[PDB]
Amino acid sequence: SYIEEEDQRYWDEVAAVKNWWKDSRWRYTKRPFTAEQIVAKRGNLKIEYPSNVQAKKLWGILERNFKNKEASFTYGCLDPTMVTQMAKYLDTVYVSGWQSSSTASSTDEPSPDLADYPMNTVPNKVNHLWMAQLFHDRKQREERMTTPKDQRHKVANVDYLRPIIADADTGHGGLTAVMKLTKLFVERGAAGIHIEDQAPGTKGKVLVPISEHINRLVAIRAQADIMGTDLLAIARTDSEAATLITSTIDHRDHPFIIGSTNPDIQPLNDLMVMAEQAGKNGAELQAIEDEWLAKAGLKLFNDAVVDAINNSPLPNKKAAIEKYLTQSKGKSNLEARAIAKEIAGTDIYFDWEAPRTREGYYRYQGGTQCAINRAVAYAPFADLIWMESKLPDYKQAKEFADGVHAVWPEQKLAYNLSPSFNWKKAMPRDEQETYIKRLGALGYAWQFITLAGLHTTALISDTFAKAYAKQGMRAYGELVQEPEMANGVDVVTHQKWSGANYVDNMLKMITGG
Amino acid sequence: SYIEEEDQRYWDEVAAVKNWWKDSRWRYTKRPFTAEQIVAKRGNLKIEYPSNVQAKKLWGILERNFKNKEASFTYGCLDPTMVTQMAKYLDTVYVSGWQSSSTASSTDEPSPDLADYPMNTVPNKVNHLWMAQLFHDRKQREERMTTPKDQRHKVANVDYLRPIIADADTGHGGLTAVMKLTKLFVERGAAGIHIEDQAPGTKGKVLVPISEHINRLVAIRAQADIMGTDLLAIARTDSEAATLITSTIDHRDHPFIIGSTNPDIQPLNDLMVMAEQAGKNGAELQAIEDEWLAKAGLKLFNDAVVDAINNSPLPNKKAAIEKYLTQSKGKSNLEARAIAKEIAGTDIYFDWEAPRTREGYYRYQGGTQCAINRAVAYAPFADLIWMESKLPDYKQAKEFADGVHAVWPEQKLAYNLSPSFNWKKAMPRDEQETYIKRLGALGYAWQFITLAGLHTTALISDTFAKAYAKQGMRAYGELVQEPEMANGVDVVTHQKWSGANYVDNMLKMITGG
Amino acid sequence: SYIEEEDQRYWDEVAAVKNWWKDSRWRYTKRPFTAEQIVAKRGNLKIEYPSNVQAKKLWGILERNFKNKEASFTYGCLDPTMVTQMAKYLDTVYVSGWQSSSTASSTDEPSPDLADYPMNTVPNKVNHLWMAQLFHDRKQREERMTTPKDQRHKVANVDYLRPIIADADTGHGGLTAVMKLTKLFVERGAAGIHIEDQAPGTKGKVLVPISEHINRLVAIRAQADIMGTDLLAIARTDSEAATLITSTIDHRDHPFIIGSTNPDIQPLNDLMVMAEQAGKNGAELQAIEDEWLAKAGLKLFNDAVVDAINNSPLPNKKAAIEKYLTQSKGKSNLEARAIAKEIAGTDIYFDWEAPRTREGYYRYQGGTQCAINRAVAYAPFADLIWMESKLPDYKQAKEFADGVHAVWPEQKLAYNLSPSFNWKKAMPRDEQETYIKRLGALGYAWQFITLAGLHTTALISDTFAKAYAKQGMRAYGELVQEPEMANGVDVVTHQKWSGANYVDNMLKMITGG
Repeated sequence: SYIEEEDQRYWDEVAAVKNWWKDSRWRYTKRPFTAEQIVAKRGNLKIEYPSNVQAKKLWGILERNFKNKEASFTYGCLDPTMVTQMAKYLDTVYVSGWQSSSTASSTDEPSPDLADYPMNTVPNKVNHLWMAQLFHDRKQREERMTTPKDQRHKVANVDYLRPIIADADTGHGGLTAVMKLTKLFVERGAAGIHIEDQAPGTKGKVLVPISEHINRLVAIRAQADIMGTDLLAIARTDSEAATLITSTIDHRDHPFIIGSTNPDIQPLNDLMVMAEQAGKNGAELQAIEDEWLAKAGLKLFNDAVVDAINNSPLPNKKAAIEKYLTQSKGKSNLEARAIAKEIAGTDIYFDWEAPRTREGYYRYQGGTQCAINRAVAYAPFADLIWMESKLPDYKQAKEFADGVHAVWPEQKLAYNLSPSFNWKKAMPRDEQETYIKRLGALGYAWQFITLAGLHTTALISDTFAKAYAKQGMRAYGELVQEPEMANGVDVVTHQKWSGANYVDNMLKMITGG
Repeated sequence: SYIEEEDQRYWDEVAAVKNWWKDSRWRYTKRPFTAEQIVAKRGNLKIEYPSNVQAKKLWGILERNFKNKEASFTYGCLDPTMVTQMAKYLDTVYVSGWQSSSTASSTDEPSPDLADYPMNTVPNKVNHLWMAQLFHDRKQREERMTTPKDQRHKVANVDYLRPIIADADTGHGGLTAVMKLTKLFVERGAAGIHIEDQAPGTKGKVLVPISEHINRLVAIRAQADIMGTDLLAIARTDSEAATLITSTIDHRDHPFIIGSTNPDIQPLNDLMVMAEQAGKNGAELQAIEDEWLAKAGLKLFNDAVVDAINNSPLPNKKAAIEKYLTQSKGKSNLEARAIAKEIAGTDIYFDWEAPRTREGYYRYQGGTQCAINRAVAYAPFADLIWMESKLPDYKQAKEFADGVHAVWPEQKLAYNLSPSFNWKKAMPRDEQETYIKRLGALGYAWQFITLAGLHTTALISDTFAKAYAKQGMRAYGELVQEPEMANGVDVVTHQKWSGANYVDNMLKMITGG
Repeated sequence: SYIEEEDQRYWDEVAAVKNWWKDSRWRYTKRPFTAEQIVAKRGNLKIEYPSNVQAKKLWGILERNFKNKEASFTYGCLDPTMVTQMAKYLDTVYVSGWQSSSTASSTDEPSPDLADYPMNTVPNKVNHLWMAQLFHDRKQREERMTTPKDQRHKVANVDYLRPIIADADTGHGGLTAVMKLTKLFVERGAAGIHIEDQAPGTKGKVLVPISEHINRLVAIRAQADIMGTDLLAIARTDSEAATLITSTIDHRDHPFIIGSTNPDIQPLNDLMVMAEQAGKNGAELQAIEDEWLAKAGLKLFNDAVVDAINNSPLPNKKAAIEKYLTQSKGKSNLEARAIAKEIAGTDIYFDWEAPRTREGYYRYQGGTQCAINRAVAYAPFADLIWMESKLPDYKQAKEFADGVHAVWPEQKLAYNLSPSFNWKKAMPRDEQETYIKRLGALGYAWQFITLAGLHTTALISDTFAKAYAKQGMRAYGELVQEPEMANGVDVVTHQKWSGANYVDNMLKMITGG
């Protein structure tokens, strides 16, 4: 009988996933799998994750911004003391892998920004702040509740539960790794996570095929789905600086890979290789590489093929170029290669493997075009898109926005505010106070200053410890105290803030009796 | 043959512990056990802990101060970014259990200052900073070494390896727990640790017998000894605020326990107890306790016994009191009780159990006298002594210093600088800049501002996030940037500081070839 | 408006705790606090813990046993491979602190049975198995679901979700520590936890006042209540072997503390103390202690007072003794002391402090009487009671059962099966096969063989590694293989069991498309 009992259950569990899938949340999400399959990877005990609740907040806050064409910003929170003041003012909290690389490795061994730290490192950072959020919410709700309704109106009401967003890196591995990383993240109170299109352990960026990454975002959703959570996926793309790619394999990456056009020169490897056999220090090598590249004349086929026309006694160029250009939109290389000849008449030479690196990587042409190119593909399996940008440039930002909005006019985008750019000496005050407001009107719903915490911190510690070493207790008072009091910092009141009355009344509660 | 082989080994290992025990380090340390026994708890594989090296630094720096009658200060470091700037200026690093209670629980569940967090919590904080110290020492030593000797003179030479001192709490348990906690601490790069005389899990302080704690310090040394490290033990004492004690048991705690002198009133328990049976909310209870205590007339025997004299038609009081006072110095209660009568003629009434608490604790009289009393006992099995002080008071500090220096003129003391006291509005600028210098001349070799990090942090985050929420990118630049640059903060240079060139050259090293 | 909004919420949250408190689960639980207070320690985000679901299973299975007067047993599971086979046959899983002390310390430093390891050690053991339970439930449910209903009837249906019970030790600290430990435990899938009446860090057992421990059980319930879970509390008691107690303080512990009756001998301390000052190695001390105790004539007042009668030319003893005996049932010592005289006529001498230990502990009289004495008190704030027993003794077990059943006829008890007793050579086969069945009829609903895993393991590894070192690959096959196959062990099929098809179909699910 269990069988008939058992199956119905499966079947009703299914009809529940799907009905869910009907949500306004999913209006833009494309699922390449079925409830039937999702529901089959599920066990007999349904666990409800509380981060889900947070995710529903984000969705909520991110969807008002777009419509209102406004943004919400934040910055990388380093610690609980921090997550604490931030809440008074900002509505999200961001967790950076750069920061955690420098202050939070589960193995406690620090490093420059590389995801050579263990997977859980960031998830763990999320738990770190999530737990304290819930904790400072109990402290406060206690305090309020043990206060005369007629007098609460005066008590604080800081919203400590501000949804968190975390750096998911590359996915820290393969398709399965990605899913584990997701679960971890959905276990420690993450409202949303983000993944890049870089190749794992390559740090001139080395990108990955479009398909592969479309595969991550999907695996990220398959999990969320099993765990039944509305997690926000966020797709970042490293094109605007990328210089390499791992495989010719993706049809859509062809217009962007650099081949060689000197059929008279050796492919690099053997040359480099030989030099390795037969001397050539380190440099020589680099030397020999620098020349070898300045000779090989590299371009993007489409360019090659165009060059070709322009040097042919062929008449009516434009008509030509166009045809080629026009006809070939979206086709494979092997293809374009065909149209080429038919058009031009000869066989343009093009070799995109003689340029490959020591590790066998391909020359790739990064850039806004590259960015929007992937972005647009990513767009269906992602909540927001982020074209990580080297410098705060409004035009680049408008193009990109604009570039993406053509295919998908309802896309939400996120932007990372330059911590390196010299904001004060590189743009007028007005241009500074509104920079975010502005991008926001382009549909940049979420923004953040990645390394803001590391800095605010570093700054203050150098200042203090310095004076301190100079004036002793005077500095504390001057630099530290008056301001604290003067500004009304929570923390000012030591113990209370720690959660003293809370514990207090607690024992009185038990001890009571 | 192994046997004869085996034994000699033991015996030579012994002669090595002892010879070590000869060190100038141990000139003031009293070992109630033998190399023979220490060396028996050791295994066949000798592990050399690198924290030992740090401890030898402290010893070194702490012993110059005393002789020079100067001090070194610090404050509670919260994180690696922090341990980083601090080093430029301060020569030690301190790790507080109050801070870690609020930002670093191995279980990630925060709390007010109680050691209800797991044992490793702080040890782990030590590893946290220790690892990064070694790391920023490699980064820097690399950089220097790959620089023309003729030009290093310009490169930085920050000493990142500044010895760490950690809050060991109570010992987080019993005698064995104490030893485990020690090992953990000696495993993660601790130069010195400190233990208090409070009872574990009682938070009006509840103290512990003098003997018990003399037992911790000893267990702390037994371990250090097995692990063969020069760890610095630091004994703190909670007398100046203590109000309870766990057992009449220690002979030396008698002069300090409060008994009752109203043979006409019930002991509290039953009364409280009954009230528990027969109604009396919560208050009543407290009420009934407040009265019961204001009636029972409590004092310290010696006082009682003195009172007694003063109300006797007995002539020649002073002669009397004195005798009693004089004769009894150091004796047990049961004893004094004897002298009493013989002297006075009656049986003074004194009951130190009718006042005991719900949990069976004894009324105890905290205070400087109490402090120096224990301190002086602790003095033989400890490196420094710390009479944790509520308020920055120079007279209290001189007495205590002075109080301890009588028995032991060569004692090193540590002092905790008040984070709560309103330094700026409570003492003249001169009185502020020298406060430490001064205590230092009393032999307060190590000083620190316990909750300095939490604050410097909190402060800065409220300030930033606030403006930020107001002026966007303008704030970063204004509050954050210019200063950073303006002041020359390490961190300013993002990546370099992360350890980028280091990793860089590393791969070039391998990849090299 | 929020205020009026805010308050109602509190008030409806309250009416929900209480209504819950109405459950058949709580029919025997006594709450010395209010929903009003519980609900005030709660935050604004309700987290539903999935262990709760497990607890509802236990309740369920434990309440059928009692009524049916049957039992369910288990033993200490060491690992996930283990939790795995156990499920095929047993219906609960137990986690021992003795085992985890020897194989699972969060700091990885092993030790004999002492809770000197960090708090989370066991909670963590629970997560360890809980996670894998859910995991082997997904693997299996997948497999079944991707199988023709007409053919599932053949597929396995092992219930991997068997409720877990964990050793909570003493509470690893004070009242707050207890609550943290509880939360941890309720976070990692614990169905029930157990706490003892020993004093933390004393390992001849050193007990704790009845009140203190009644305080733990309560704190354990206060938490469960906030976290809103039906956790099962289980009170263990160390009387039958106890030899000490920390404070005279509990009224009900009086009938059990041993005082002295030789008004002519010194209290121990000073004597021991002196000997410490003035020589007396280690032994002497022990010597001097052994004599000092054999002279001091110790008994339990009530005995003393009785002795007294029997040596009085007082006529009509029985009438006397009785009166005393009868009248005094339940009274304090100070009290009994009163009745005494009035009855007898003299002042019986009795001093229960001259016997106290070096650490100030009291002589206490362990034993079944002691056991039932506490048990009966614990009974109101606990789910099951466990009088930890040295040896499998049915009479002791019937008395105890019986002893407890008088006050509370509906009490559930747990019993720990002796791993040390020589079962095979100490009792007839019949007496062995039914031992559990039998206790079960006394109302011993849950039973377990504490160190069963450690053993089954140890056994097998010595056997294998031995032969192995002797016959190489032959042993594997002989000792290991055939049996595995011969018996049909899950694990036999390597990968499948690992969760291979599960992952497989997973990628096919994504990769699919």
